[PDB]
Amino acid sequence: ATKAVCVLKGDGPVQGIINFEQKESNGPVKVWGSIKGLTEGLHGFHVHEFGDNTAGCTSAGPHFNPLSRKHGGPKDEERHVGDLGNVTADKDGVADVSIEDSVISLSGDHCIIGRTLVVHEKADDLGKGGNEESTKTGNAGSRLACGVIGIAQ
Amino acid sequence: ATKAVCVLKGDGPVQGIINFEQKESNGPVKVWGSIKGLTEGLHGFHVHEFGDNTAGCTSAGPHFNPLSRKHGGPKDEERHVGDLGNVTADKDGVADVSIEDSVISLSGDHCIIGRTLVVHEKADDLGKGGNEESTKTGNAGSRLACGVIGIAQ
Ligand SMILES: [Cu+2]
Ligand SMILES: [Cu+2]
Ligand SMILES: [Zn+2]
Ligand SMILES: [Zn+2]
Repeated sequence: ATKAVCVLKGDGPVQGIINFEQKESNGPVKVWGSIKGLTEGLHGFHVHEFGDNTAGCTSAGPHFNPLSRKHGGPKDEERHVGDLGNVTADKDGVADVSIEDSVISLSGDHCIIGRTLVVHEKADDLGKGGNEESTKTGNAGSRLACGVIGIAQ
Repeated sequence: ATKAVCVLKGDGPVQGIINFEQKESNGPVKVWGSIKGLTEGLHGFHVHEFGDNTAGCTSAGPHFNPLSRKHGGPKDEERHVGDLGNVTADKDGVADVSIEDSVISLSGDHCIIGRTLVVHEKADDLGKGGNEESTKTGNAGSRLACGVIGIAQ
């Protein structure tokens, strides 16, 4: 148990304290929080498996996969158990996050604690992008800020 | 087949890498690292509970302590959970390290991923040096750098 945390940052001039609150056994991770500095538009907003912030945002791994799926948006069943959404930066990029996914957990299985959350640079192609580079990531270019999903209070 | 990593970043010159290997359900745990630019001879090497690092090292609270024991000795009977003691920063303060301790297991009940490991500024005195203080936090002084234990490579 309890309320995860994650504060994103990297060579990107962007950043963000992002929160995670999840009650009843398994089931709906409530994620809300904010992230500044960035360039308006959509941004991919994933989970990367390895919580190695070892050497940047390279180490995080590809998207969290338990039995290897291709990509998806949150709304599908074709999706990795790591890829949450796309997130919008409006002007002067307060990309105010709100989300309520049912796949990613906080205690058992789809264990994201000590995993990484990456907010990306290009706009998420969400599957629907008819190339293999989307099924791989969803085409969202850099890893601009990242951090380990640790444990707040 | 658990693994873990921790990039011990602080905002003094102090920049570290440190990991936890440990198997076969109740195989002890290991730490091997490279602590850096740390003041000679003896430093605090703890693991504080909430892997909240919002405000860097200080939101990580008390040592990982499920039990409500007093301060830990590297090996006391009555040791925090989170204090693993001291480390030796060979002259120029590189601290090549190694621990094998019973207590800092990461799976079947009691796992510490999603927590912080903070390396303390001064010479950590075991607690038993009776003072409800030295017993708080082993008379260690600042937290000069931290990192979150997550699943690694
Ligand atoms: Cu991604
Ligand atoms: Cu401490
Ligand atoms: Zn994906
Ligand atoms: Zn302690």
